[PDB]
Amino acid sequence: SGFRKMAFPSGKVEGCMVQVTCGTTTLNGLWLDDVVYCPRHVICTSEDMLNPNYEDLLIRKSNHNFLVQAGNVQLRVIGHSMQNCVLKLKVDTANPKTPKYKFVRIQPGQTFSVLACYNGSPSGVYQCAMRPNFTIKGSFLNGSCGSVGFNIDYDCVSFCYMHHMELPTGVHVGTDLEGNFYGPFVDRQTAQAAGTDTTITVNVLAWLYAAVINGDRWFLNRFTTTLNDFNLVAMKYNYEPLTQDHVDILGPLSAQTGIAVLDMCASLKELLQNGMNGRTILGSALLEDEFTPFDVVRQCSGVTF
Amino acid sequence: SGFRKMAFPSGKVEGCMVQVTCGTTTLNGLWLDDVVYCPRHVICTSEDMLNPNYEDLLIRKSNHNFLVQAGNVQLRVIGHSMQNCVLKLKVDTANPKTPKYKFVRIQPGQTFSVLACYNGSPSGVYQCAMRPNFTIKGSFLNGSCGSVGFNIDYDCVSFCYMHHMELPTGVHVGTDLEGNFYGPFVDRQTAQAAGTDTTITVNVLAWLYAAVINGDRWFLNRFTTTLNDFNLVAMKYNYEPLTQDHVDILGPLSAQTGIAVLDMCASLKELLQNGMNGRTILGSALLEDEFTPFDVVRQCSGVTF
Ligand SMILES: Cn1cc(-c2cc(-c3cc(Cl)c(F)c(OCc4ccccc4Cl)c3)c(=O)n(-c3cccnc3)c2)c(=O)[nH]c1=O
Ligand SMILES: Cn1cc(-c2cc(-c3cc(Cl)c(F)c(OCc4ccccc4Cl)c3)c(=O)n(-c3cccnc3)c2)c(=O)[nH]c1=O
Ligand SMILES: [Cl-]
Ligand SMILES: [Cl-]
Repeated sequence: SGFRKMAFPSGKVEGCMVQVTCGTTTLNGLWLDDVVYCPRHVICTSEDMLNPNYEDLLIRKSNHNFLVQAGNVQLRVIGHSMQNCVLKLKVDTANPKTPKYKFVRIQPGQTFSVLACYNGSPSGVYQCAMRPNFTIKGSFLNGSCGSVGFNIDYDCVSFCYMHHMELPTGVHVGTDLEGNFYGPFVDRQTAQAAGTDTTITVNVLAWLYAAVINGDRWFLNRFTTTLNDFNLVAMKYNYEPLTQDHVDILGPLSAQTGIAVLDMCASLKELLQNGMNGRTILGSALLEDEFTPFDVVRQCSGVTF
Repeated sequence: SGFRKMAFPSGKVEGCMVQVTCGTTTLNGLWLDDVVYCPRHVICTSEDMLNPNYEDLLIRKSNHNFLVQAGNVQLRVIGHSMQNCVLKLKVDTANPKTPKYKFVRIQPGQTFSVLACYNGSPSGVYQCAMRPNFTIKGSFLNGSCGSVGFNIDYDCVSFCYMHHMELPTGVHVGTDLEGNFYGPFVDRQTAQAAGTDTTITVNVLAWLYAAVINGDRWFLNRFTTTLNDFNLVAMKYNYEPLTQDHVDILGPLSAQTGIAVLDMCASLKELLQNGMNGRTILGSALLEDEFTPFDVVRQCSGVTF
């Protein structure tokens, strides 16, 4: 028992982290096979970041201007190209520590682990979620650019996130590993505000099922509801609408606990309407939405990697 | 910016995890140099666990009764001994993946990362704290025994915890790597209740400093207090007493924010006396006590390993 915000074991990603230096800039890269991936703004000076023309800036860079260090091992760069907002540096050595891997673009609401790094060196690991406004609420300081987010399934690392910028509000934005930003953000120091940060309803429901499995039952009431009625309430409290697809993804948790999904929605509706009256659920005084249904089953069943 | 419950990168410990099997039992072991460490209750049957005499049970076990598997690599056990509540299996091969390491016994209030494992395979990593009653609030299922807790300083792993049992209340108890239980617990299936779970005051103060550094300032008031007066309030709310030593450990956070420690105590006193009025601090609706002063500085400064 117990329920914790749990990250995947990070070792398979630690072995891929390198330092990339261009001119005066140093940030993190991801070394997989014979390619190193990093944010393309590694080629910018402070003044370039205000209105960079990346193709023009790249004209003035050659393979030997990119320095890649892994430990003290210095890697030899034999080619470079820009793919959307990431740079791909071809090196002459395949990373011997490369895990089975793939690149995936995740949907809002999905969670992943972040390995925060500085100077190619891992600092810590934590869990977060793609917010509905395509930001993440991470923990990142200067020098953290190029840190990656990932999921692990058995022995396969699914890289889904590369860190690029912190917005003036303190939330974090980045790309998939094909270099396409999540959401409407662009890698320029220019005004960019995030949209509404709504709550991920299916994840809250999954966490309420985790609570029940763990013995926190006080919020279970004896009401039910309908999808349309619940969604009227979701809208009022800036919750994402619940769909039939979401109901189906919660099926396994419903089967394990015997609590119909719409019954749990009725309990959530009462919690939204009356608050928690100084009580707690799984040690939290608010409703948590960064556990997916799959997170809850994995943690509550013991799945390993 | 941002502030997250952050675990150390786990890779250095992943490379040490093995499966230990005795008879019908299988749990996790820690392979460092040519020794494997695991809970001594690996030799018990279900009936033995009610009142085991471990020395007597060990009389009937030989090296070849202990099976140690690392991947599919089967290790050859060339000796065994019991040290307090752990078994030490001497194997004929040094772990090539052994990190720099040491064994430490931590004090209540200190935090560490847990690598939860099942069948010698890592499942996830999360942060927790030695509670004042010498329990931890982990996330552990059957098969998790022998999972370890640790801190990492530069390149040195400091192992502080080995998981042994879940109490009927659902909290978790274990040993240091010398096999001595934290707190009064014993490895027998017999009535054992934990003491009061008080709140770690110095850690709450550290987290309030983290909040200030991150821009959550609403709880700062214009009062101060004294150590003795604050502690009167700490006692009423089942907080641990604050000492001068604690005040000194918070000095660096005080220096960075300009907020005298006793001023922050005054803000905490008002929070304890009036609650948070539906507000949040660093995304939490309660006061968090599983960040140490050192956790806050490391996370807010970018220290790597
Ligand atoms: C040279 N250099 C630079 C960085 C680096 C760059 C950035 C960064 C990069 C680009 Cl292209 C930007 F358009 C940018 O505008 C952010 C912004 C957007 C909209 C309105 C205002 C603003 Cl200000 C920021 C960054 O946000 N961070 C960072 C800091 C704190 C936490 N997370 C990320 C770090 C680095 O890590 N290493 C290194 O060597
Ligand atoms: C054969 N076997 C056994 C275990 C295993 C053993 C235990 C376990 C071991 C011993 Cl010596 C106990 F005295 C014990 O009494 C707990 C208790 C104390 C006081 C009052 C009532 C009770 Cl019930 C429990 C366990 O607590 N857990 C566990 C389960 C869930 C979460 N965390 C830990 C697991 C294992 O992991 N693998 C494996 O093969
Ligand atoms: Cl947690
Ligand atoms: Cl967190």
